[PDB]
Order: sequence, then structure tokens, then C-alpha cells
Amino acid sequence: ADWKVGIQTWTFHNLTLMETLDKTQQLGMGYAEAFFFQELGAPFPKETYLNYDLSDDNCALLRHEFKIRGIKPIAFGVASYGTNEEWDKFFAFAHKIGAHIVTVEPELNQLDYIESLAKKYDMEVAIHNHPASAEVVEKALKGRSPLMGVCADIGHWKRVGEDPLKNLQKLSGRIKVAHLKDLTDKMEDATWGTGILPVKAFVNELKRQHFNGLISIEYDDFKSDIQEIRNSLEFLQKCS
Amino acid sequence: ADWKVGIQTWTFHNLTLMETLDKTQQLGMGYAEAFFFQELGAPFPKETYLNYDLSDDNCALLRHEFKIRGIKPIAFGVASYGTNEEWDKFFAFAHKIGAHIVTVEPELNQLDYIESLAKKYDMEVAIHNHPASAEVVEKALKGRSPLMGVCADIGHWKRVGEDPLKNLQKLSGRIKVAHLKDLTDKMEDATWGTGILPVKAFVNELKRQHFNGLISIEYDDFKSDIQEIRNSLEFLQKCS
Amino acid sequence: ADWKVGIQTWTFHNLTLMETLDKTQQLGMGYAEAFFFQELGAPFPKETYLNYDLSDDNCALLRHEFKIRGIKPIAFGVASYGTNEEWDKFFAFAHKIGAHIVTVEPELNQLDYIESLAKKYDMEVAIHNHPASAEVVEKALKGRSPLMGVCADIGHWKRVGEDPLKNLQKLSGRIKVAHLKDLTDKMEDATWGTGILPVKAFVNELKRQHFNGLISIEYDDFKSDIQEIRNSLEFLQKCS
Repeated sequence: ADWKVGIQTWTFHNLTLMETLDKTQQLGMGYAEAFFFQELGAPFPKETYLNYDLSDDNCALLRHEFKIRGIKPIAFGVASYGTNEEWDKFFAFAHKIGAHIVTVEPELNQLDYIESLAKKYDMEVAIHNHPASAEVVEKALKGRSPLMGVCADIGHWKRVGEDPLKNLQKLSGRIKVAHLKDLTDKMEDATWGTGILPVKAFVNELKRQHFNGLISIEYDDFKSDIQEIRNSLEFLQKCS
Repeated sequence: ADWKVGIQTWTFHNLTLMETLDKTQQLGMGYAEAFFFQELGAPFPKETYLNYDLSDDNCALLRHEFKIRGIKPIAFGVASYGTNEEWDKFFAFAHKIGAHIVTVEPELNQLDYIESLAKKYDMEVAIHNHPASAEVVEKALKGRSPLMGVCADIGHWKRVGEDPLKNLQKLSGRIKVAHLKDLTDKMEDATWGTGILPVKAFVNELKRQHFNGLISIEYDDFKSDIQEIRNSLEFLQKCS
Repeated sequence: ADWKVGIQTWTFHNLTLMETLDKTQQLGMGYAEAFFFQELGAPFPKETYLNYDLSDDNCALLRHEFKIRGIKPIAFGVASYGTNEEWDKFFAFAHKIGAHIVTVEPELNQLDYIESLAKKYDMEVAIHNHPASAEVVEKALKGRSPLMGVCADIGHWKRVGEDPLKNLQKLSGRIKVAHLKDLTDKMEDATWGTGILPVKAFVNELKRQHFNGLISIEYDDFKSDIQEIRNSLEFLQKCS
């Protein structure tokens, strides 16, 4: 309803992408943010990896493989390329596979060129700065197309006065993607700052800020299991 | 004797608190620093988690469950609340369960209110700053009640000139809790700075600084086992 | 041929050093950078650990144990000692075991003394600064013996404008060791910045900069297996 909940395929980077999508089905999510150079896996032939050089046949097969699992290949990233050729090929590929967003970590001088590509392919762009910070992204984005947005990192939720969502300030509306790293059961943490379940408080804040972008989750798949993460996904999804 | 050695229950956050306390028994420790929102586990009913809203009956049961295992619920934290109501409820709960310390990560404007609660409940407070640093805590604490102290993080022990214990400076005496994160066998590390076993050198420094607070240990329970950690606990405990 | 590829024994710090060397054989590497206080393991007696106090007999046995596995004990580190006695003993030990390099994290005032030891034992020194940065190492090293070099950390390869190799600048030639932390399959990462396999691009850059030092790799042995790492080692080694 309000926002989308997807998985960062990096979560399962030790698996093939097809296996990752099978896990995504077991988690009960309908969206993915895929990182490049993951082995695709059957039905793709061995040693074929995710990259913008995939043949038209393999691009069509990749689209089909997402579709039959009920998962949209909504995003690719994080891309941090150094040449215009790479950016061009990356945006063309994203468009060809049918992504609606790309997450990117560019230099400031690359933004002009990247914006032209966003327009050319009707691709939304969520900029991730290098992990002074909040001021630069707002200053850089001011006056640029609405396609040019922000990939916001949700750090360690929640600590008093370090609320990543409350930093949205003047660009709350340009926030297109939220990265949840190391998602835990009910967003529990060694440090907490909420009277209610942290994941409930998190969802409430997203509602209050009318976030309608993509919540892209990552977790440590060696330290957590599908059942544990499904506890958190419950609140992240059933609100929407 | 000199100091206390306890566990951070975050170590086993993938388990229930009762299971965590069973592990704490196998480790041979008599103290715990508990984080909120962990499932309690039997004898508590399913879906009951650690938080300051526990009924008087459940508070009494929690006290009993610690006591029969020979473990004191000495600390709760790290709390980083944003409202006075939350702080009030947290300190009341700590007192009700019989904690002697709480670890906290507040803003500077909250210290006055937090100090009033420390006095009101005779609760000691170990302040953890956001992970300029050493100066602020000393300046903030100067002239405040002896209950207002510091939760010191022991980073990567030991590197020349970056000794966290030697930073104690003028507030060595206000150091109430030391957090050991990612405890390894004999405190071995990829970088070392001692001629003797690092854990032996660490213990010696604690003796030299007359540390008599709580050493609160955390480790990666997926990368280490009880036997390995018991090697380090040996020196941390048998000195005292 | 061009450079050496070795393992950081920290990778397997949960094992004995002998077991670590067995794993190093299974990986197919001929060099090691060993951290101190690891249990040695059979044929050494129980509770004997790696440190500069090993008897001449045990030093000779350690040399033999490396040799029969086809692995050179090329480096020890990272050492971050606080006294001259410790440094002296560490360099003497490195020489006695037949290391050609030591990785170290000293204060600036210790460099003079450390350089004297490097000369005295013909030991190369790779300085690792505390993890303003690039300027200090160049300024500190200027005019010092060619034995005094740099241990460079390869962070998260590869992001545009944050290329650790391109920072080599004026001291490319004093770079003696490159630390690869958390090595992944084909150096894949959640953020990428290359059109080709990241490990291929990495190797190409090392060739272009004529790096001929030691690539010292570490990985998470709980999250990766020998087969996965052998995929990356393939390109790191077969280029040379």
C-alpha cells in the first residue's frame, strides 16, 4: 500500500541469484535490489553472472525468472562506476530488465551525466553518499529532476537524536530507497530508544513521514534464519 | 573480589533470555547486562519480551529466574530514550528487578533529568557516548552525583597510544562499566601490542587502575564457543 | 612472478597455527602473515602459542613445519608495541624464523628506533596507520631507508574516487604489503564500480602500478569456504 518492501540480494551473495530469489519467496517479499557479479544459476548456464553485458536472450530469461516467482526486479545497485560508458550500459541494462530504480554512489561531477541517463530511460536514481553529509545531498539535488533522489541508510535504529528518518528535513519526498542493514528480529538492538517494539516504532515513523519508496532490507543470513526475519517483515509489510 | 565480570545478553539475542541465562551458567558468570525486547521464554508465556511494561507478577518471576541460576540482573542497557516518560519507566523497572546499574546513551540536555532519576531510585548510571569525545564526558559529569558515571568501550586491545583504559584520566573512579565487544580467546587480535597474553596484560591494567566496576562482555556466539570464551573468562575472573 | 599472495592467519584464529597452515595448503598459497598468541598445535606441546619468546628448538621446529608445507613465514604482524624491548624481541624473532617483512602500527616517535632494527636485521617494515592520513605516512617515510614501507589496506573495492591503490601517489614503490580484508568470491561487493569482474580489475591495477609486494588476504571463514576463495585466488595468483 504505502511503501514497498524488498530484499538486497547481497544478503545471499554466497548463493546464486536464482537461489536468492527462492529464498526471497520463502521470506514472502515481492521486490529485489540486485548487486552485480552474482552467479545467476540454472536455468542460466554455469559461470554466467549478473552484469550489464547479458545477451537479449538472457535478459528475457532473467525477466521471466523474476516474473514466475512473483518478484519484481525493481532495483539494481549499488553502482559506483568511474566512466560514462559504464553508466550508460548500466542504465540501459536496468531499463532492459525493467527496473524502476537504481541505487548509485557517484562523484558530484558525474551527477549531470547521470541525470541525463535517468531522463533518457525514465529511471529513478537513489544516491548513496560515501559511508557535511546531509547538506551536500540537498545542495547537489536542488533543482534537479524528481527522478534524482536519495538512498537513505537506516543505521542503528533507534538512538536519541540520531534518527536517520528525521534527517529527511527538506528532501523528504526525494527519499526513494531506505537501506536496512543487518536486520534483526523485531529490529531489536543492543542499544534501543523506543518504549514499543522497535520495528513498530520504525513503521510508525515511516507512516508519519509518508514514506512511499522502497525499503530494501539486508541481513546476516548466517546469524539469522527465515522465520526470525519473517517476524520483522510482518510489521514492515502488513502496515502497507 | 576487585571487579565484576558479566555478560551482555546481546551475545545470545537469537535465543530467549532464559536460554541466554542458561548459557551464562555454562560460561560461569554471575552477572548480566540485559537488552530489551528479547523474548523471555519459558516459564514466561510465548510472545512476552523484556521491557519496562512487565507486570508485577512477571517482574517477580524474572527476579526468581535470575536468582535460581546464581546470576544477578545487575544492569540493563543500552537505553537511548527520547522522552522523560520512557526514562522514568526504565529506571522504575530497573529498580523493581533489582538492577544496580543502567547503561545509557542520552543527549546532554537529558542528563539533569536522568540524574534526578538516579538519585530517586539509587541507581548508578553508566553513560555511553555516541560511537571532543573524552573532554565532553568529563565536562558533562563534573559536579554531578557519584551515581553518574561512564560506560567505557574497550575497542581493539591493545594498540600503542590507543589504550582505552589510559584515557580514564581524571574520571578514573567514575568508570562504572567496561564493554568488551567481540571477545576472543585470550583477547588475541590481528593487531597486538603486548609481550604477554593480551588478556593477562588487560587484567594487569585493570588492577593498576583499581577498576572495581563491571566488565560486561559480548562475543560473536556464531564464531566462538563456550570453551574458547572460558579461556578468557579464566583470567578476567580469577584475578578477582 | 610479479607479486606474492599470502594468507593472514587471523582468518583461522579459531584454529591452531598448524591447522591454519593445513588450510593454507588447501587454499593453494605459499606465504603467510602470522599474528601472535595463536596456539601452535601438534607437533608443538599443548598451550604453546606464537610469540617472540619461543625457544631455539621451537623456532627450528616452526621453520621446519612451514617448510614441509611449502609455505614461507614471510611476515609477522600487526605489531603495535609500546616499548623498545618488545620491538627488539619482535624483530629478533622475525629474523630467527626467517620472515622478510613485519607489519606494524607504531607511533611516529618509535619510527627512528624501528628503522634501526630494520637495518640491524635486514627486515622490511610495512607501516599500518590507525584505522591527514596519506600525507603523514609520506612525510614520515621521506628520507628513511627503503626497508621502511607501507602496509596498505584495500577497503571496499571498488568505488569511484575512493581507489586505495590510486592513493599510492609518490610512495608507490614503498608499498610493501596490501591487506585484503573480508575477501569475497571474485571480489564481489554490495557496491561495485567495474564493468569487468572486480578481482580482474583489481589485478589489472596492480599490474599497472607494478605492485611487487605481498597481497595478504583475510576472509571470514565462517561465511566463506575454500572453494569460494579459490575462485578469487585464481586471478590473484595466475596473473603472477
